[PDB]
Amino acid sequence: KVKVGIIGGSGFDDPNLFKKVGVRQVTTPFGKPSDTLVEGFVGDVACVVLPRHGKGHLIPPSEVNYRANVWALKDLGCTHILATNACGSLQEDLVPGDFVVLNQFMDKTWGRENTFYGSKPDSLKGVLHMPMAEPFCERTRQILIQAARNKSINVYDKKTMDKSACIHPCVHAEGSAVTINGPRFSTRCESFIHKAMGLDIVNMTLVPEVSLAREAGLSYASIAIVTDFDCWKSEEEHVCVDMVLEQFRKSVVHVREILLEAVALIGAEDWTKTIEANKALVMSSRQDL
Amino acid sequence: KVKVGIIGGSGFDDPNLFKKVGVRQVTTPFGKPSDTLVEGFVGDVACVVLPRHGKGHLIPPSEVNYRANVWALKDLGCTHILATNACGSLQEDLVPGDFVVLNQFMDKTWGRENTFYGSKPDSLKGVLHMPMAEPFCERTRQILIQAARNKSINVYDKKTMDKSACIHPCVHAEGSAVTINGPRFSTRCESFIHKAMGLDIVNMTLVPEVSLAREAGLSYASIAIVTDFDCWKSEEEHVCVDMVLEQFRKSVVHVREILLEAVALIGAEDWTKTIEANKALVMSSRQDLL
Amino acid sequence: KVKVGIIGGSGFDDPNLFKKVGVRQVTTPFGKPSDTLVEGFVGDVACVVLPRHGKGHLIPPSEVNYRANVWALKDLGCTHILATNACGSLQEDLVPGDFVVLNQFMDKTWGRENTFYGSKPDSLKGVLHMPMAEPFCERTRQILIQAARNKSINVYDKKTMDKSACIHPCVHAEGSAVTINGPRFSTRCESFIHKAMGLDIVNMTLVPEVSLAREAGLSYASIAIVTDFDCWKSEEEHVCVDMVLEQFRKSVVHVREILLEAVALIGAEDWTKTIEANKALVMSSRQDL
Ligand SMILES: Nc1ncnc2[nH]cnc12
Ligand SMILES: Nc1ncnc2[nH]cnc12
Ligand SMILES: Nc1ncnc2[nH]cnc12
Repeated sequence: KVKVGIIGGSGFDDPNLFKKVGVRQVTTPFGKPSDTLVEGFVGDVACVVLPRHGKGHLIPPSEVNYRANVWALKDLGCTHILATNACGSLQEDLVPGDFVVLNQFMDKTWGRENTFYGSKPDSLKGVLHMPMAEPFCERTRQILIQAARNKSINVYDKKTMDKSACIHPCVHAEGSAVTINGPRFSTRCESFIHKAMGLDIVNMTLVPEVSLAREAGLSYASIAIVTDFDCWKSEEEHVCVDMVLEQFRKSVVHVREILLEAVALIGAEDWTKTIEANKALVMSSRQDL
Repeated sequence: KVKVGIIGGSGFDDPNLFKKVGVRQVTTPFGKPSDTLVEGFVGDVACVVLPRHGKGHLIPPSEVNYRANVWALKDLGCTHILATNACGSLQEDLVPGDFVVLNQFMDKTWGRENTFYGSKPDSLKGVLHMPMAEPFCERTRQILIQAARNKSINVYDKKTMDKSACIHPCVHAEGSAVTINGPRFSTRCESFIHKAMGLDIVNMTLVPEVSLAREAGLSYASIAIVTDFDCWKSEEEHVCVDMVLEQFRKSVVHVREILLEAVALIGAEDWTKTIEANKALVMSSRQDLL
Repeated sequence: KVKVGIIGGSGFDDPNLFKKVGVRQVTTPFGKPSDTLVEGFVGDVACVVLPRHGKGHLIPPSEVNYRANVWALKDLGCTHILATNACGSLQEDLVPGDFVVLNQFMDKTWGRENTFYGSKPDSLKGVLHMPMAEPFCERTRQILIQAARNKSINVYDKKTMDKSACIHPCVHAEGSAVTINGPRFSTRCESFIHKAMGLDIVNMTLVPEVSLAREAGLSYASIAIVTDFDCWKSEEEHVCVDMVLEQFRKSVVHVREILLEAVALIGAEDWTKTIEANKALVMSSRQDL
């Protein structure tokens, strides 16, 4: 029994992926979600849509209640979460218009509530140390990639394909993301430092959303939308809000295609053991037990 | 017309740049500034002076209300902000006594209020994503450098001069700064890591002051005072409070000379377009309005 | 007169080093310590034991009241603190079972109270900028190392020895630690990034414990217990709670042996000048004065 939650970020404040059947305003032990949750179906698969920054985009990346958002989806019966993340490219072969199915990240966030467990009154009791070597649900990752293939969107795998075979616009089959706290964009100094470390893209919204999803025993995968080259290139042109929004509008049609096709693909498989494994991993990470 | 705000940090708790014409204690949407603001004139140019840590230096770098300080300067009508920052050198050619007109930074601060905008009652409403590729006002940067030339202080530009032209004490025409949260100084491990990343100096007070200045639509430039070699050199001697204060007292006369001349140079030019551009950049970065 | 406090972390919530002669529950100007402080003797040397995470390990690394723990030990009259820290290795020469007498660290923590001094009501008045070039008490470090020698445990000093002399299990005479906030473990991306920076181990509990100890004028030394290779090696296996606890159980007998000998060796020497130097360093770091 699968149900897919969808979290839309920058340039995707109103995903609008289906005819809305119902609307839930929920509360969690960790506070209220960013907005009301919109429910509907993709085929026979139940689906929930939630704007990360609220309908009017009034909530900045660092102030988003990631716990409430993830836990609200969990309470509504979601087994999977597909998320969108606008980003800047730190590499030549990743160009505006491309998408990246992330498989790795580096965390530079702070001051965000990043765990459901702890000793404070507003947390679940216990100490939870989750393994995060491969922080995403690999099965869900491959579904996003396969969804791109089915909708005739180019896929580039750096490990099996030459760079001359990278056909833009394309969905990159892997990549690492540095997550900064924001709300400001990076300096040129920080950009080149991130490049030197071999990172692929830079964003503000991936962490702790990906971490909390695993804590919730949910299968999570991110589709990163490349909207710019950050600021490591020429003055014409470095990243700004207008640039991010402009490119995202150009790419949003392919984003909806991939997501809708992904939800259908997830509902076409059995996830019994994977869900078992997701829950068992959480229990085995409790050190207080 | 222009009005230049001046913020003094470590070793500069009492700038004393002029005779006070007025004295102001203001409230701000983000709290109280570090201390009373001092109003006056440098020649015919209006100025406002504000110590970053208070006159008694009781407020540590991580607890300074950068929001209130910058916003207070904005409300009083400041168009520019000149700021001083004590720092340790991570490079051979930057030695104690030198100064750096920074052009870049890397942020390693945390737990500081770094933006005026958000969804909390403690902030203005909206979501602001400012560009920070070149985080300083370039025109104001060049004025600091020119001010040093006018006061017969050596100026070293690594991009146009050979290393032989690096004569100390000198003002470096460019440089990057890593801003650590403090209050402790860095370990040797951290020092060499910052050094390997290619950073020029390390400080505790630059960020988020520079970021907030741009958010407020102000032209901001920093002059960093190199007081030590951090701790990547010999045990005699590694950075400590006494070392920092000792060098800063030796360097404070050149600092005041540069600032006063810079204020005069600012008042000699027209800034209508730059100020317009600064303000328009704010509104164009409001994603909630877009 | 010396008094050695011992802070036990992961895999060492119950050090059990001596017969309980007394117990203190205290309230400190910065709040309550993690647990009751147990008092006794190692030979003729006064000793105090305090579990960093509480007896039931209910307090996560980021929520530990390091200020209260250190200050409570200071108020009992402790002159020294010996601490244990579970960690993952980032380098080939450091394998599970090895111990490391740390001499350096890189801080990547956030949201932790890392100083006793400030302008907030819950802090001591003043501005304290402590030198931290070599953050540990060197005399106390050498005692930990000598304690290992006394117990016929291999000691590997990479500065005076060859790579062929690195015989496992061994106590490394030096090492650098990156301290992450947790509670999650690192991603492979982060693991390789830390590795490329030349760091030896990764942990969650060293900072700000070491920093506050120096602020309090106490001699502090950490012995790190390598329980895994983090996640930069083979998929079978990467770090998890079960792996950490399993290896620590295999090492705990030797950890206790070293600590007991260390406490005795401390009490056998005169620390009058060192103690004065510890106090003087704090006073010289007050910028407000
Ligand atoms: N360059 C960038 N940095 C951070 N977040 C972004 N979102 C889109 N582009 C971005
Ligand atoms: N080495 C240093 N690190 C941080 N802040 C400083 N201020 C002066 N010297 C410094
Ligand atoms: N790999 C690891 N990372 C962080 N803390 C740890 N404690 C034990 N192993 C660890």
